[PDB]
Amino acid sequence: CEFGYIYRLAQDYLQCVLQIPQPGSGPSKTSRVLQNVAFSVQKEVEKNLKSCLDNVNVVSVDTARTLFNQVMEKEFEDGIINWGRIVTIFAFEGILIKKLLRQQIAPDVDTYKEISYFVAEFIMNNTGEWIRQNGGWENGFVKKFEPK
Ligand SMILES: *CCC(=O)N(c1ccc(O[C@@H]2CC[C@@H](N)C2)cc1)[C@@H](CC(C)(C)O)c1ccc(Cl)cc1
Repeated sequence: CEFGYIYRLAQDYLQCVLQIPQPGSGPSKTSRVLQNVAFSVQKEVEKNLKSCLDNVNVVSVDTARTLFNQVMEKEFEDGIINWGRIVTIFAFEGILIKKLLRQQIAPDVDTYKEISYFVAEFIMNNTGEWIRQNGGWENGFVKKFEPK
């Protein structure tokens, strides 16, 4: 269930940014902690990198996937993995969602689940083993970022 858990975190973050809460039992405790930390990092990246983010047009899910993979390959190229870098992946997906909502040439809600897929694929394939060895999401991420 490793991929599915990360896909659900990425989808919950996307629904948070788009302000489209899905009814039912709601997000898990990991998801709730992740949403505040990643949103804080997202607003900081948006502010600092506004000029260069504004020069790019996210016109399709293919462009979002390509930009996500190029930016995240560079973010992790030195071989270091830490929780802050993992929170930045979610923050970056939130930026791409916002730009896609503004500039997607043929708007399609069913294409938003493609973003949660390519975020989960990157996390699983590049950081999954480190995540497990550092406590997973409940004994690693939550313990580190939950309120004291
Ligand atoms: C001003 C930087 C820039 O041109 N790009 C960019 C690089 C990295 C980045 O975010 C990561 C995560 C937070 C930071 N630690 C760095 C955001 C923007 C562009 C990269 C290109 C030129 C494509 O390689 C860029 C611009 C706009 C978008 Cl939507 C994506 C990437």
